[PDB]
Amino acid sequence: KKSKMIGIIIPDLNNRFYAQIIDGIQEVIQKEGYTALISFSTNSDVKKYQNAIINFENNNVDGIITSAFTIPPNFHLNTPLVMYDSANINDDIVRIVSNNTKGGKESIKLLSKKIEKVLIQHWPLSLPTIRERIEAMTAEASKLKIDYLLEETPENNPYISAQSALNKSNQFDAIITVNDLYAAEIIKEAKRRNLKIPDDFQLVGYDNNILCGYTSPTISTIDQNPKLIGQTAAHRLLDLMSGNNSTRNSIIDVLPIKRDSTEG
Amino acid sequence: KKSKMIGIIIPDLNNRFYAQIIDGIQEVIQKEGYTALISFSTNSDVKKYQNAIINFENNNVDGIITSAFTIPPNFHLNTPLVMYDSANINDDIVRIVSNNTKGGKESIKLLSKKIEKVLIQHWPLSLPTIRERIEAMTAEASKLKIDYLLEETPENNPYISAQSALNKSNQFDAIITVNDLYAAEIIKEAKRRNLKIPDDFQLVGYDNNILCGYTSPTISTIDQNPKLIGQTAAHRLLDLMSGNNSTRNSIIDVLPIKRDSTEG
Repeated sequence: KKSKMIGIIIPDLNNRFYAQIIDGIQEVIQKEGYTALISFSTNSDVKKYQNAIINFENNNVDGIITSAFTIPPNFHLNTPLVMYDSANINDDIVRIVSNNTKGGKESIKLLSKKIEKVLIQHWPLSLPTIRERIEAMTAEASKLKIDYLLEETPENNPYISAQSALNKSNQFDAIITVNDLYAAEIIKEAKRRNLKIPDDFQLVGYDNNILCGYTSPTISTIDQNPKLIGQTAAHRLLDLMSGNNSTRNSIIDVLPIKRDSTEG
Repeated sequence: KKSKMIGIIIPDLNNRFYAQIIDGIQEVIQKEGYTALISFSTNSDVKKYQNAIINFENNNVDGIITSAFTIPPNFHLNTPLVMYDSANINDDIVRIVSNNTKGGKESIKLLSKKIEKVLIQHWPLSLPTIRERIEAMTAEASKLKIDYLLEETPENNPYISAQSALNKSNQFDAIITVNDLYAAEIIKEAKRRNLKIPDDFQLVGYDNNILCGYTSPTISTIDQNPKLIGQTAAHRLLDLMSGNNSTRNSIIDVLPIKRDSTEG
């Protein structure tokens, strides 16, 4: 019956965000005698996700924890499953949802009351979690009468994104970008151009990656609580494996952290 | 019968070192249809390593890849095994050995010719790989007539190590510490005390973490190519699983990287 194995799918192993989610998962499941059977994805192909899930089932895992992907019409499995890094989707799958809406709202709230124009660089809005974040940003910006420009940026090139940001920086009072690595690249390019942050413009990133406290200026950001996302995914999975049929989503809080990139 | 599962033991996936080692391992084994069964260690208890190994065997894994630990007198295993993050030990266990000797030697060579006294912070020499690194450092320092002070430092406290380093920095021309995170903490503490690097003293880290290129100054360091360490561990394991009984170790080259923290 039970294998005491939990299947886990992780998309980006080198991102400390996913590293911390896995750390949260293992902390909870290993205490209960489970061992993680982990599959690393090469890309976000839904078919590959389904295939990974099928292989987990062939190995008789007792439960599965996977990063989110759009549920296809033919989706099917007979193993308890929890989806993390998900948007607040009200379907039959238990999802661990970071409060992306609060994240976006708080990103705008980190800006000075004197900010009149902000450049918002973002990943494709086709990504549900990003759409939630950006829609909340434009809503709060509108509430505060802060003009903005949305700019979709590449998903794997912080350098190019930083050039685009600096090229138009004199048109903005602040810049909000996709994550802290992208913010770090913006800081590096600003220095190449002899521009100062926050003097010439305020800067806000996302994640609260360890990098934030080591740059100059330090980076203002939003902490996504990845460890808690992981721990919660594990607890919710254990509940499903214990006969709890609830499909309610767990909403994980996000925390705004003010550093020198906004405060000076 | 084969399970097409490979047991892997690692502390976690946060640091670049372990995340990249796993990246290297998974890249090679998934290509061959294997799935990683990963046990995360909470400490360096040899007994816990042995128990983790027994659990993998009870799960019929086809091979095991683990971080290094001192082999106890009663060590016994009937499953192919490869140890990474190992010193160059000539026993019957296949080990993937980073060239710690070269790493230590090149760390001293990163210092400017003007450097006369260096503070060398290191983890306990009871750790074989660190002993190899430090012994190479003192050998090269002696060759170049550079005076030095060896200071054992905490393994889980970059902050405390940074305070110790700065409290006596006035007595040194350069400081070499355990890794780039520790180096970053030193740069941060140096800023708190209105001291500049390399101005007041040069600095060298280890690991070539992503943050090296985003700090001010950028950090000179040693890249031990963890992805290659992982890929090699997987290749050697597949060889053992193929009847190749050689127990010779694989030595992996390192690459010193000069950045602004050692610019004279």
